Amino acid sequence: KNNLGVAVIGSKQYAVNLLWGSSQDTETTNQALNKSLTLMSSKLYSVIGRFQGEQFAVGDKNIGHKRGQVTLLSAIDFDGSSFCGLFPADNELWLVIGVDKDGMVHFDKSFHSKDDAKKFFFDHVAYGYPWDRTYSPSDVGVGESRSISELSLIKGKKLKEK
Repeated sequence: KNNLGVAVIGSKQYAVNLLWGSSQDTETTNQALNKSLTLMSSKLYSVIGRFQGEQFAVGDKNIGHKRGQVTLLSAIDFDGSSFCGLFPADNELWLVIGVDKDGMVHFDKSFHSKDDAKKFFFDHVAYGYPWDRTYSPSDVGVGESRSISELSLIKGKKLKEK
C-alpha cells in the first residue's frame, strides 16, 4: 500500500486518482457504479451530480483511499467551461486533471514523478479534448501557469463505503 491517492492542497487533504465514470444508454448511474465497484473489487465510492447528469468515482484502498475523504474533482467548481491541467500538490505529488464541457471528469491522475505526470499530460490530456482552459507550470509552457489552490472550489463529496 502507498499513498498516491491522497493529495494535500493547503490545509486540506483530498482523494485523487479515482476511477471516474458515468452511465450510458439505458444504464442508470446506480447500475454503472455497482458494475464498476464489482469490476474493481472496491467498496469506496462517491456519486456527484452535475447539470448535464451524474457520475461516480470508485476508490482504491491500495493507494490510500478511505471512507470520508473528499474527492478533489468533486470539490473543483464547474462553471460551464471545460479545463485540464498539470498541477503540483503540496505533498510531493503531481496531479493531472481534466473536466469536459458537460462537467464530466475525464482525467484524475496522480504521480509521484513529475516526468511521468508531464508525459501523461502531453500524451493524453493537453490535446485530448478541446479544453476551454489549460494549466501547467511555467517550465511546461502549456496553457496558463496556475496552482490548484488558485482554482474555485465548492464543498466536495466524500468517499462512502460499501
